[PDB]
Amino acid sequence: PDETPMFDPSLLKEVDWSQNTATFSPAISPTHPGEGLVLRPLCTADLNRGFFKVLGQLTETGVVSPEQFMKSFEHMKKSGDYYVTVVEDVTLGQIVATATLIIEHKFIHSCAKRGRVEDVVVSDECRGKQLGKLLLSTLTLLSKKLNCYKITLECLPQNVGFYKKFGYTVSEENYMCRRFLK
Amino acid sequence: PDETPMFDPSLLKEVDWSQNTATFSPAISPTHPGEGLVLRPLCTADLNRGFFKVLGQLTETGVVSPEQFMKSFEHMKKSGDYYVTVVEDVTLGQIVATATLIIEHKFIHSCAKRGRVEDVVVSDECRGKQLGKLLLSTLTLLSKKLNCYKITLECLPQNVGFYKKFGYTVSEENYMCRRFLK
Repeated sequence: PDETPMFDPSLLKEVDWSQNTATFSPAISPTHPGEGLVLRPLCTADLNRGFFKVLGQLTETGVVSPEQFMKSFEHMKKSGDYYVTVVEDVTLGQIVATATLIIEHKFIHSCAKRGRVEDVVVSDECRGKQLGKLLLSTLTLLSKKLNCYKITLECLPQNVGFYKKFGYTVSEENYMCRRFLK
Repeated sequence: PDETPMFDPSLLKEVDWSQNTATFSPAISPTHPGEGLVLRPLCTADLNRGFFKVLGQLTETGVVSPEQFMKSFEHMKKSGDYYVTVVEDVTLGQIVATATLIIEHKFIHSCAKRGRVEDVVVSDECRGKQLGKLLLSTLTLLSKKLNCYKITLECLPQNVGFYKKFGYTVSEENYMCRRFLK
């Protein structure tokens, strides 16, 4: 378990924030998430930084073993297709938000990449920090930078408005789903 | 460009075909797709068995390079996460249908895998040969055996009756989208 990021952190700091289409108030950015905050890729030491306690808020996982974490991490890391991003409160040394960008590869559209935004969560006692908006914008604009032809996500109809702020529109296509688990 | 399949063909035959819920008249299978038809992993040779001709029936496939193709294929094969499956018409040597199962890795649900179905297309002269149904049942069931806790896809509302066949249900969730290319 080390500090080695999943992707090159230059990728985040080189994102053109002028291209952000959402209302920030106060105006924050990836470079300046807020007092005592760092927006960065996930690394292996984040295991001990309450990363699962932030994910698990969204949905109760089972005890993921350290070994299991590093395998998942490494496969994701050297795929080049996962951009698991985290906000750290440095003053407490804990993770306080996370969101994932997945690059999918296709053959259609000149062998193009499309993005998927997955697993956007912000810690319960850490609302009003705009880290949801912040991660969404960052991750959205990160996919453009990675030259995705498009980027998609699922949301509840109630938050359908929250996402229009990032350039997203409601597709006429339905999301369809089959559970094997439960 | 050679016959090297993207994943193990074994994976296809080991799909528990007794678990298919969809109707087939006549009863066709991963082993018996029809007279003169084989169901297999994509391989690089497929380039000139008109793979891109079929995909062209799904969506614009700009000037695609044999090399840009070969590279993309390799990355998908190297990940172990891409299951681009095709039907060759072994007699006429052409691909006549494709669909892809992408395996997606999580940290949630005890570092679970979920699957997506993408890029389902049947050549415009393979109607009545039941290939849509077959591909969609095969990968849905392949995802089960690969241990996906769920599998999902996106379709027009009018295509809904079709995917229910394999026990997909419409989600309560909006599918939202940003296009970068136009």
